[PDB]
Amino acid sequence: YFQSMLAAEAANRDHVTRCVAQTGGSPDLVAHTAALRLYLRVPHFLTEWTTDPDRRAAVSRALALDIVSMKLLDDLMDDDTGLDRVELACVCLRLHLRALHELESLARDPKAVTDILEQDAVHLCGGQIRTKRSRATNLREWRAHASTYGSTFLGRYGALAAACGGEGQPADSVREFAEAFAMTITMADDLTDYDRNGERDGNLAHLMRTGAVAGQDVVDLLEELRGRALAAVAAPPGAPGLVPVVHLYTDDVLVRLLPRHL
Amino acid sequence: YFQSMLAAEAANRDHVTRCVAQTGGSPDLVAHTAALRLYLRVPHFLTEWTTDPDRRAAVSRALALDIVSMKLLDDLMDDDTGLDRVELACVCLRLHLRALHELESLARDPKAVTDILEQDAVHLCGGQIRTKRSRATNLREWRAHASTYGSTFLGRYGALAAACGGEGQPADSVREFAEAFAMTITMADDLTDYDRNGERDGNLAHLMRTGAVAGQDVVDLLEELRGRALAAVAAPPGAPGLVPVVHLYTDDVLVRLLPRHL
Repeated sequence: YFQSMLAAEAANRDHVTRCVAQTGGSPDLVAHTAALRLYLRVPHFLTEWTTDPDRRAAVSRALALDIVSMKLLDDLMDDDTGLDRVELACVCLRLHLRALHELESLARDPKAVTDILEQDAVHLCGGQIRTKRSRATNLREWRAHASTYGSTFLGRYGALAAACGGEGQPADSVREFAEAFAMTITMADDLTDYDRNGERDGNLAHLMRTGAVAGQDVVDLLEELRGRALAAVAAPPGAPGLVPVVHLYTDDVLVRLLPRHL
Repeated sequence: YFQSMLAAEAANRDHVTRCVAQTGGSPDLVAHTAALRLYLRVPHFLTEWTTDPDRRAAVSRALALDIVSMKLLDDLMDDDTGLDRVELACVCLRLHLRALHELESLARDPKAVTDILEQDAVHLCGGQIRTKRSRATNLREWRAHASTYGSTFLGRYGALAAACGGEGQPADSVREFAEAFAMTITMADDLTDYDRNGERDGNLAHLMRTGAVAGQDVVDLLEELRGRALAAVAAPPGAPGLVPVVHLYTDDVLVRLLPRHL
């Protein structure tokens, strides 16, 4: 297995850069995206409940298209990227439309896509604006912040995976998994991002340094998330394949990232 | 009539700012959007072939949502706006999703929306990237540039208006009208933009100043576009209401803008 997830990570990486390029992506931008490993890979975990190998691989790639799309729109707003402003926007919009197209023809009911995508957009976009306006000060906040720009974000994709992915999928469980996993990745981020490229206002690693957030509680949260996740992959039929993955990621924060800010 | 188009411009301005705000738009951003008059108004012209007053008003507002959406994504890339980076992106994405939702429930066949939206995206996004990479040098170019980032852009919306707008619409004519009108607005732009906020590389007003573009030809192009437009509103059944509008806009470039760079 810890292979096939690289196999997908690879296919999707192709399909995406294929697009990025044929729309006018420059060497730098195709490079940039080709290197967005986690993004390219997550669509795999979300489609895990899909039995047909082809549909599964079709949705998997379709979702990567949109996840990278959003990722570029993000670089457009942080603007640190140093990448070209124009390319970013156009390629972003291009990938997005293609994803919409693809996801929509994979889904049993075409309406479902825009439904899922709209049905809580207000929360995710607002959630994201607030997150950066009133930067958080203690784990109770940071958490509620990350539970929108992170959980609700990937959560939607999971919801999509279930609808496009083919009849007989435990809709809620996929979503639940997505949300837990998403937040675990979020924290994983902030801890890499405090060191790797000095960031600090409302950043979980700082709130730990500043003694505003309890090491024991970060760990508690982490594990509570591993709980939520593992639980969902367990709901019937279930995704036994994702169990190693859950532990893999969560374990990684504990083992390699948490030690630094403790 | 030259009333009702302000009546719509008004309704749409509401619906849009209503959204901008309830998603966390700041005073400045709601202000900014509230002021995007032409954008807010164009959806009116495109829905002119729709007979039912309510559907017409529903599609009209739905299209405004996405036109402003793209407009914000544009400010995000030029980044001159001086507006907040984050808000822009989130609000942008928010409006966009809402538009997708709305347009999709108005359309007879839900697939049609993403179809229209995808079916040539490659051309529009690439077209737009190129446009700014190899900035044009003579009317023959500027034109072909503006015929993507401008004509194909609004063209799609017109295509949408026809599909969402309700059975019995001259699909092609709406689109044709849109494209002509779009390019007439484009030139209208570049000429305002050379003076108003000193812009100059690949800008039609400059290519005129630099004697690289013939005054007589700009005028010829202009009028050829009024031709293409008027022709389309004339195809059966036809939009007699748009005839005054066509002339109004095109006339305006001749009368007030062209005199400066001649």
